[PDB]
Amino acid sequence: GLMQFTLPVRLCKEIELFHFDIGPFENMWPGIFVYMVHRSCGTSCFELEKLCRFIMSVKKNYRRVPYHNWKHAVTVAHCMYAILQNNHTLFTDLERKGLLIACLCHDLDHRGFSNSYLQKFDHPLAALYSTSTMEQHHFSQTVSILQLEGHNIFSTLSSSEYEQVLEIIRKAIIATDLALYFGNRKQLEEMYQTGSLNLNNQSHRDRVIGLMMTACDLCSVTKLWPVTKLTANDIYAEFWAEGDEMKKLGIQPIPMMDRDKKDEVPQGQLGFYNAVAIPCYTTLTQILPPTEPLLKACRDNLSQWEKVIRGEE
Ligand SMILES: CN(c1ncnc2nc[nH]c12)C1CCCCC1
Ligand SMILES: [Mg+2]
Ligand SMILES: [Zn+2]
Repeated sequence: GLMQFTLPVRLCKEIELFHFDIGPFENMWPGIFVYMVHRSCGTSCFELEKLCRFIMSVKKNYRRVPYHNWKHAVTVAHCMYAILQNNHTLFTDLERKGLLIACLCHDLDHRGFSNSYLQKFDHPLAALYSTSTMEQHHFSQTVSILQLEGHNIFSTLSSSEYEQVLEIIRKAIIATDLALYFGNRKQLEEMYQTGSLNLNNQSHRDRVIGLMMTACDLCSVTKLWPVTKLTANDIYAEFWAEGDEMKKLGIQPIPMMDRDKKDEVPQGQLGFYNAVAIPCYTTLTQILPPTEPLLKACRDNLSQWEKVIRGEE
């Protein structure tokens, strides 16, 4: 266990920052992830033979879609790494273990379509799981990979720590269903502003971890403007594929997903930043002050989208 992963100096420095981009080199992404586990968790949390075999099975089971791909998986895992590192003492050894794996696995086997398109398509997954359809599939896919011979990275945990970490991971993945974020955030907003929020309460921890999951999942909006903007093309590339699929079922898609209505994109971003992103990072900063840089960067990118509408860029 005397094998440490190191990064080049620039990555070594920039990886601690929230707005870090993992770069266009796929073959460095697993090392970035292992680097993060070792510093976040310990050089001993996992067996390196098992972890690497787990990481490469997870990579295999992400598809080649414009946005919900292996790059998303590692980007979301880096955001959770930054949160965990700026909030060292607030999380148990197990939560740090669990949440980084949850992040990496949270969009396993994503096809690039919303839960809504599965229902209207009448996809078998919609019949098997009536809500959080893809999120229940992602968790299912994670358990399958953990059960491959040589892949159980949790082996050294007790029976009880094992059940705890799969429960931390299952709640974590379900919480990336953005339909559940609105209620979750409203409740956290309420508990913080009445003073009832209590991190020794497991149901309160669960909601907080869920908000973090949303924050990590939406973290494309917290990067420097050029990363945010170019990630938005990949997001809209999936949205327009889905819109096209909606029209093939004989359903006019909402305008955000209609590729005839690209002109409305900057205004669509305003709504999303105001309705989703800003609220998410406001509440997360109120509960975990050291995550303020996510709010700051999200507000900057809001300002960047406003400048696009005014026609300045
Ligand atoms: C990432 N989410 C976004 N939706 C719309 N505009 C965005 N700009 C950055 N992120 C955006 C969605 C991604 C797919 C699941 C639903 C959330
Ligand atoms: Mg997802
Ligand atoms: Zn995701």
